[PDB]
Amino acid sequence: RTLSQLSFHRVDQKEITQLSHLGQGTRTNVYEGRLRLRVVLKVLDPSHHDIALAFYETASLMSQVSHTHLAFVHGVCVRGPENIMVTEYVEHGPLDVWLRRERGHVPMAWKMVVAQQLASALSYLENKNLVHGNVCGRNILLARLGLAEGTSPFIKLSDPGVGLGALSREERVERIPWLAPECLPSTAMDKWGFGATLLEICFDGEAPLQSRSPSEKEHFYQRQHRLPEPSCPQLATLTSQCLTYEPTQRPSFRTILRDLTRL
Ligand SMILES: CO[C@@]1(c2cccc(-c3cn(C)c4cnc(NC(N)=O)cc34)n2)CCOC1
Repeated sequence: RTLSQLSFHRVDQKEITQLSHLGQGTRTNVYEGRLRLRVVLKVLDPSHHDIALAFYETASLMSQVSHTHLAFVHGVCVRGPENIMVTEYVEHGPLDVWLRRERGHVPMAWKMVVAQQLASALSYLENKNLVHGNVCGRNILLARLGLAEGTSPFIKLSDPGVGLGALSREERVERIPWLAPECLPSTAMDKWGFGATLLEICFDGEAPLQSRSPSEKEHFYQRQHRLPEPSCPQLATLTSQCLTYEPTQRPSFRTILRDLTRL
């Protein structure tokens, strides 16, 4: 343990202060903190080496990319038996939580801005041949709200947490319909994730299949059922192209981004 062949900044525990609990991610508890910067501390549960390795791989890869719409990763701290990823605090938190609270008065124009910013971030990851693997409204963080007159939203995509490759079948099923179908048993999976996230954003933060059970979610992919049409009709062609069960038929993010700018 503590791989020694990945590149990430090692944060000393004397440099971080842990403040309030914010929520949970997959096998993590996340806390507001300070880095002597306003940060978020993502404390991994006591885990087997394989899970910790997938956590450190995310930290290393997200430490070496840069983009206007990607949240910073500052490093990893080992505080006793706890691996803690130190990441950027994004002022207004997860998009899906805010959208549900503000449901009914978030205009379509606002959602198209967000879609375009997200597509831009994924276009960059595609060009670098890097998989995110956890594109969803929860992992879209709002840096600027953009509802007030003369303003516009600004989002940052959070890190994917513990790498998808290390997660259990039951955790993968919990991620339906954001999870690409081929992942239930490549950067193409993030096209599906993006498409599902557009449905979520259009539905003001309510994802399709939310009221279903794990077994029913798994059934949905098993029988290759069709996901719903978005409530922004101008996105219906785009979402249908991304939410295709065959991965090679999904369009590239260069095409997605171009199409969004014309919509
Ligand atoms: C987005 O999923 C996580 C999560 C869950 C619930 C709340 C927040 C969350 C609430 N607030 C106010 C934040 C401010 N900044 C960030 N920053 C970064 N880099 O995620 C996250 C949050 N995060 C779970 C896995 O990781 C974070």
